[PDB]
Amino acid sequence: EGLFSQKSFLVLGFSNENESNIANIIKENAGKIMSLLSRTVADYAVVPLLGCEVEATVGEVVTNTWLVTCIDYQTLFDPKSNPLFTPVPVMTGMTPLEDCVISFSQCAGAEKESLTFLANLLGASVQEYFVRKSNAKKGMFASTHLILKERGGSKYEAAKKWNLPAVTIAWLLETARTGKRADESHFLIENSTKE
Repeated sequence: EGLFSQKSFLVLGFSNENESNIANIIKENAGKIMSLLSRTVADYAVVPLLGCEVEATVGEVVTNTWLVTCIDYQTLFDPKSNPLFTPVPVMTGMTPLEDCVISFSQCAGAEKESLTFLANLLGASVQEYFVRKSNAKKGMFASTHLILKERGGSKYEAAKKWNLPAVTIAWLLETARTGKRADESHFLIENSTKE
């Protein structure tokens, strides 16, 4: 049976185009689309990354990043498993990362897209490749920051070699929440490992 079999959804806060596209994807995966006026509580309200008005009781408010991620991995992720699966608080109008240049490691698909969005919204330049020296010919700028999930990998090793901060995604989310550049020393990847 479909991924969203026996699950029901509100779709809220999107343009007409996006509402219908999201509804179509849900239904293609055997999900049910409910009305704000429905008899029962929807399992999920699917909303934008930054949230929107949710006037009705629902099981969990979730983002289209969650929706798309579930479908990409054919897995029904717990919304609590990733902070981008639920609305992300962003202080509007603030650009604390305007002089920062970010590369991501270990992030893919919708998560990477959403992280890229957030980084750009805060004023940062996002680079596909992580380098310490700009390359005019290739249109690449040196990164000031690496954002990643785990110790390990090529960009990880390079950030250590080049003495560049390599931080957890929480650094970026805390910067978004406050509108102020968070203290990198509170979020270093080398200090993130637990259990």
